[PDB]
Amino acid sequence: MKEVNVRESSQEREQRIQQQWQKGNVFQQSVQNREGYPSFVFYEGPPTANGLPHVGHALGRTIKDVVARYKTMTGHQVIRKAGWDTHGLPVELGVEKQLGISGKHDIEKYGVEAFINKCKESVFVYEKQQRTFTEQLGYWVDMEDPYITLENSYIESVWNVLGTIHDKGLLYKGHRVSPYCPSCQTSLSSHEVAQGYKDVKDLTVTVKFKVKNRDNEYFLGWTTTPWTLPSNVALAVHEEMSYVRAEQGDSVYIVAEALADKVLKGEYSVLSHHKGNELKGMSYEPPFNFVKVEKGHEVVTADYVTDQSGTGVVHLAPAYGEDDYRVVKENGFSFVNVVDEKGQYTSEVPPFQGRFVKDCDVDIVRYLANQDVLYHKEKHEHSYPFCWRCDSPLLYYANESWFIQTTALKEQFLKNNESVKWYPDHIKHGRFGKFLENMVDWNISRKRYWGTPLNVWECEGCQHQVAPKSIKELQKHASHYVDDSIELHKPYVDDVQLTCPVCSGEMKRTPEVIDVWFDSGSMPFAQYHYPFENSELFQKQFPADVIAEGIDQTRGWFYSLMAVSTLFTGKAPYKRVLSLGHVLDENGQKMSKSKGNALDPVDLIHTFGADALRWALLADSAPWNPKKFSERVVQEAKSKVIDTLVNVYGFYVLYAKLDGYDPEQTYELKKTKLDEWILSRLHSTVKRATVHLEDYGFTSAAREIAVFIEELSNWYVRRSRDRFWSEGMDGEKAAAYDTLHEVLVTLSQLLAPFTPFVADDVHENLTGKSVHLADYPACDQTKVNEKLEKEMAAVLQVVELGRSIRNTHSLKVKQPLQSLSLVVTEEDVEWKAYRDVIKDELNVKNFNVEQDDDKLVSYVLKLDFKQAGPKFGKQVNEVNQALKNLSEEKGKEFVEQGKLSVTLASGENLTLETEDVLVEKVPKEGFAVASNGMYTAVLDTALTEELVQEGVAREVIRAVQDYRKKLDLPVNSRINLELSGDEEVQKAVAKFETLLQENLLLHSLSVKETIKNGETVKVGTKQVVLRVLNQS
Ligand SMILES: CC[C@H](C)[C@H](N)C(=O)NS(=O)(=O)NC[C@H]1O[C@@H](n2cnc3c(N)ncnc32)[C@H](O)[C@@H]1O
Ligand SMILES: [Zn+2]
Ligand SMILES: [Zn+2]
Repeated sequence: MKEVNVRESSQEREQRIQQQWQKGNVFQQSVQNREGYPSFVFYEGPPTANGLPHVGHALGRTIKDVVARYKTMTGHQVIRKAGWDTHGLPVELGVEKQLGISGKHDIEKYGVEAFINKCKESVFVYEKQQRTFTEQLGYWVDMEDPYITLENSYIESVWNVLGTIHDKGLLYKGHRVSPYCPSCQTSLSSHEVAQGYKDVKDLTVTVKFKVKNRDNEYFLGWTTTPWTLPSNVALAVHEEMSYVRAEQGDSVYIVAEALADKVLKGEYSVLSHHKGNELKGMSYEPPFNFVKVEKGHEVVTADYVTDQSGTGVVHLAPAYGEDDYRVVKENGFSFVNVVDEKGQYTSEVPPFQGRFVKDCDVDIVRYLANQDVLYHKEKHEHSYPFCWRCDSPLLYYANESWFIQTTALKEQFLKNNESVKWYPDHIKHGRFGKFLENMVDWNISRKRYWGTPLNVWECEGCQHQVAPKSIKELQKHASHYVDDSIELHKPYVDDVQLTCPVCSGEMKRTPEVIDVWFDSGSMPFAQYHYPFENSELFQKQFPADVIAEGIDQTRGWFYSLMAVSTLFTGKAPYKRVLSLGHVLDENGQKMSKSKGNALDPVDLIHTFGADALRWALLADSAPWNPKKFSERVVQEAKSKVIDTLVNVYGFYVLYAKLDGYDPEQTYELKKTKLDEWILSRLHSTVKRATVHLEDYGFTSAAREIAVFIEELSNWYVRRSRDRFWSEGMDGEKAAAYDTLHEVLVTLSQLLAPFTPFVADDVHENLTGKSVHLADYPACDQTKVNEKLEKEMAAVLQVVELGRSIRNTHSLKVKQPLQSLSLVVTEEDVEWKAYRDVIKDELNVKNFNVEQDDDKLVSYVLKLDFKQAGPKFGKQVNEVNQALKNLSEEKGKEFVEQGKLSVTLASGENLTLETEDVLVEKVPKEGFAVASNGMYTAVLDTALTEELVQEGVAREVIRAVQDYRKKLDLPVNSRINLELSGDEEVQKAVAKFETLLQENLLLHSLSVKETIKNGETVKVGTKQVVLRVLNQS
């Protein structure tokens, strides 16, 4: 079974394991071997094929992989089909940059087909880069037969979904004020808008509107967007709000009563009161008269007008605000637009014609000053929407768009969300639920070229709508031949016309493509070409038991999945969501190619291994909140966890080969208490890690396993090395091999979801079988020993205290010390059974357990000046010296009694209060103390000549052993040793001759004054010459 561990880099090991997986079809087999087992349904969120993966993209892939691998080992069939997101602005803008073009006109000049072909080439390149990263990460997901949103079958399924929605009356065209990108030149959905808010500072202005058929009378109108003033059509007031005409100097101003003292400043006199109902119908003069409004420039009532802020009179521009649009339409007032598709001023506004409307703000203000209509200006700091792709400021623009009527099913939305288990829980009614509660209809139409065509044909004659669900329906309705090979993209589908079933007129397809989020949201149905194929497989693969993606999908794939599934089937498409916090750099800053702070995950995988990167991503911090990350954490994962497992595994393999241990052979076993302890810790770790994984606590399970690995290396193997080093297969050595074999097999199984490469290396070399075809190990409670674990933990605490004392007092563990005393308050731990271990680890001749420190401490008394200065006056220092002069028993007496007296030099006796004396408990001479509260270790640090000489003899023994290894001698060869050194070394060697002979297989030992051709070694601070003569 066991072959060998070799000097190989992490990359070489992982490449070898990957090749093993390829030759054996291990991923395929881990799916197929679970046929007939219960299903665990997993949906892969399709990464966008528009860029190179960064380290953040390794998080979800890792977590998904863990889940899938874990669910496979606990007896589920987990089908994993990969997907790529290939449409939309996320691809189009990058391709435009590659081509050095921008805007729809440039694309039309370039050619729609040529631009689309460029998009296809780009997405293919990025797909391959993503695929290589995914394979090197060890995330098993089928990328040889993935779903791709640009494939015809996927688009046909999307078309079927959209047509079914249209059948329900929930897909409609409407002229609405929608968020709009002036650069991308398209409307955007509400989730896209939610992804792009930034804090900005701009100007809100109060402007005078001359009342008509009056003189020196002006309405005070308010706006937060000065650039819409040329498009003014009306002024809005609340009908039940009280307004005032107030004289100020030569003029009269109309303003809300509650706001007049704020708007009017310096001097004013209120002449009359009017309700907003009365101000209705009064005409006025617009600040800009470039635009001609045939019906407008009046005052109207609107219930949303507030007296909390502004003036109570609100400028209304119907094309650039939803409320303005609704109110202007209700009163019959006319709709005017002064902005082109790029956000620039149209010809109807001459002075700024051809400039972005927002950038014209400042000039507008001065223009207002030159017409003498400005009244106030104020800075406004607020959240404003920016495009989630181009980063341009958005505009609210009247535009004809296609909507999915999500609001019609809002209740069902909420119901479906109520059935979903969210990790972390707060997303359910927080980030996600709050977005559901504020639902607006889904604007899906994009005036772009690369994407899923909106499959709605409209009759030029009577505007009847037909939405083909399939290529067959498209062919059926077409007025001309349509080949079976038709590609469902622009411009090919724009050359397909239909005959209107109503009037036989020409039906043309609406030109738009759909929002990319619809493509990804349709994957449960489109990944298997439902309902045209794989109906049984689709039924078995719906809904998902889990999905796991980043938190941004709360305004993304989580929403688009929920929306498409609710509109199409009414059902929730997933039962459970893992919403992952984004990975940041070590400073907490978001990683970007522009910033240059993005770590290359491929380089990290090459340097430290995918196992290390995954472990760092899982164990350094939880996946729910934003995660600081660094190369250092990957380094620490590799050195502390992965390397440790590899070293233990190689140790086992080497010595099992040398001693000819065969796990199939039945040996007589003499299991020690350390074997039992490590087995108990193993099965306890199995239990706790399983419990955490069942609740998707990856971090806690990883940390538990890491604790077990540290205990296995630093304590079990290190203290059991002699049993592997010894010669002859006694019961104790066989028990050691059996214990380590069980630990390695079960541990590699536990680690299989976390660190798949090294886990398979260990498991396959030890068992001949891949760990990823294995069952997750069960906890054997009969091997759990809670008492032994508790006692061993106490022993470890004592050992750490002893080491701390030795380090504080520069007493190297190679130097034996006389005693350790452990003061313990309770008989919790059977210390006797561990005496040897403790005496071994701290190198002490005696280990004594005491219930009190009476025999180990003394008391030293001093005076508290801050509490007793005035009482003793000039005698304070004399009293303090007398206190420092009392005997040990006097200090013990003060500690017991609390009352003390000091007899000063003059013979005067003085009484000391408890608060006057500062008490110090010191260790007895030669002793040093460390304490964790529960345990107090007192170490005898006093050195004798005998102790020092024993230390020198130990150093000589070690030097001789090292020299024997250096000269490559047989382990059974008895040697003639010649030793030269000063008299301290000679006396130490002579006194401990017996010990040297027990620890060295010496035929003769000669102490010589001078050694010819001898090796000079360092024994402590001394130099000693050694020489071997026979059997060298
Ligand atoms: C589910 C996929 C969506 C439909 C879409 N194609 C998309 O967002 N595609 S992506 O490639 O941009 N994102 C892939 C996954 O990585 C997450 N992610 C993106 N940026 C980070 C980051 N900085 N830190 C951690 N995770 C991050 C996404 O949420 C998605 O899960
Ligand atoms: Zn944009
Ligand atoms: Zn018609």
